[PDB]
Amino acid sequence: VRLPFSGFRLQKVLRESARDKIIFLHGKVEDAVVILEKTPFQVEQVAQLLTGSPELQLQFSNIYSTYHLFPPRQLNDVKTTVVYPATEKHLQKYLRQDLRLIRETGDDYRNITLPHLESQSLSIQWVYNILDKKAEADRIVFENPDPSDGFVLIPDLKWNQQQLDDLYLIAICHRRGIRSLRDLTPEHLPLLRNILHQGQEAILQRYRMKGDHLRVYLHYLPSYYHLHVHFTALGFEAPGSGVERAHLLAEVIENLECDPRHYQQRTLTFALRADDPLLKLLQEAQQ
Amino acid sequence: VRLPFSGFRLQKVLRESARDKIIFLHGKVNDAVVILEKTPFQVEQVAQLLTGSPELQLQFSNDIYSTYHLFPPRQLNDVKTTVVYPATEKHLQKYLRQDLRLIRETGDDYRNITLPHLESQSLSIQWVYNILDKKAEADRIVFENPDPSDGFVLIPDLKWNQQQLDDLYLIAICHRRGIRSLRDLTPEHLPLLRNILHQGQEAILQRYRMKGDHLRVYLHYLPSYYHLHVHFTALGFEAPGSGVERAHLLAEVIENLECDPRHYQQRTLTFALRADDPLLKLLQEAQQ
Ligand SMILES: *S(=O)(=O)c1ccc(COc2cccc3nc(N)nc(N)c23)cc1
Repeated sequence: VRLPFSGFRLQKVLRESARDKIIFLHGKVEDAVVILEKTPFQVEQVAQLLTGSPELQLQFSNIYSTYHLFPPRQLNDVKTTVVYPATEKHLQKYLRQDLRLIRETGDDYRNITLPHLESQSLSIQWVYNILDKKAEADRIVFENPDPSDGFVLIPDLKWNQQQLDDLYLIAICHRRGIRSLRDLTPEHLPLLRNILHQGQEAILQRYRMKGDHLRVYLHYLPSYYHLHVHFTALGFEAPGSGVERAHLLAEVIENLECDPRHYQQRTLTFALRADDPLLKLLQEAQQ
Repeated sequence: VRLPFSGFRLQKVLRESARDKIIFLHGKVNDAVVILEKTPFQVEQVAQLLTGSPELQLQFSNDIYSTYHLFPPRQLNDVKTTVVYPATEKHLQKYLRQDLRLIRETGDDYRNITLPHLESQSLSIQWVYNILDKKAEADRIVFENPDPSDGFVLIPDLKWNQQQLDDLYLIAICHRRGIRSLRDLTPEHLPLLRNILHQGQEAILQRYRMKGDHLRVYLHYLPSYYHLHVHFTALGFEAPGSGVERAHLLAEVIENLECDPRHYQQRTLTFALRADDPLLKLLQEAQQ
């Protein structure tokens, strides 16, 4: 299959991680962002390769010997995400900037964060497309169609589905208007309970993965402002599973049962890119 | 050019890292360990490939977004192959990771199951005492508040080589004895916690010229040793332990104790345990 465009002219390498074996490239085609990621190893096809005669070229020796391996097509998979046409929100996002941590009080959110957010963030159209089945229908793992307490559990774009090691699914709620953790009140408890339980039971049916192998969380300062819950394999150090962003659903539910006004009043901690205008707005508000 | 042995029989997958695109395999030969790692991308070769006609297979398409499966030529298909032959059990022990299971411990679970289990296994924290009474690692103290109750000792963690700030990792050990974990914290510990957070950070700013907003300051629930200690790490340093299933931010810990005094005695804490952990079974059995 052909790319959604014709020809690529690299403009800038937005991000280049040697540790995560990923590259984010901005190119002119019109504007387009192409993400290439080396796929994780599949135990079966590797074990099968080592039992035979592989193509190796020695780098160095010792007991420690290093080689350069050239495996056949099957092992040569690369995850290719194409964003076309890509907006200025996309080009700024993927860029590597130093991060600074900020502690947002209930008043900081009301006065600084919420008005900034309302000034606008991103199009959520792809979310709507999933929810109204205009896209990815074939990939829905489970759906509770209830307009208020309902959701859609779909594997995330970031998971190639070839192995359970990096299992990553999202529960996207059917109800519109819940931007983040900050909009949550006790009226959202039946929705959240539905996600926690029905989302895990769906993973158990589909992937035979017990709930104690799952890390179920929300992100504070999410990438998109339509409530979504992450379901990640525990052995997977999922970028974003870190304490400065992740909030366990079970704990979110429990806090809400304890303190109804919790997420509206309490101070939330998150990181922001040094170049983020919101970071300055909060910094200035705090001094 | 070839292999140091003849034939491979995979017995056990020692370690996996789907984020690092690496695999650790123990296999029987002629005992050996083969490490396979996907090689990083080369901007040039990739840019050159996208300007032409690549072999792509669509996974799906949604709005402006679309995912594919790419099969590049030989030049992009390199895999780093480290071979350890012959292999011994201590290497098999340093290279094998245990399967983890998550558990949600209620206040009552801790009181009835966790605490009695902890008390059963007589664990020595003599090395901690040695630091505190300066019998060991005196030369490493970055900062010390000597107050017997509200005081602490700030020491760089031994894994941090101190040659760069990128992986800055310090630990504060409190002078006061008897605070095993997060579960022992009450509002009486607020002056100590406030000193650890504010003094610890001020010391890091003076010593390392690292502003507080570049620091992730946390506690571990189910710590490796049961004498209260807080971690001070560089924010850009993403290395497990900073994950939500274990880390608890000191600032948040303080705020919780200001709101709910009885918080850490009553509330349900979530953490992971190694599948072979006797405590994991004890909690599982208690819960059903
Ligand atoms: S990026 O290219 O890394 C990138 C951009 C946007 C998003 C938001 O997520 C999706 C966009 C479109 C479809 C989609 N479908 C599923 N199943 N899951 C997600 N997460 C997305 C992600 C990555």
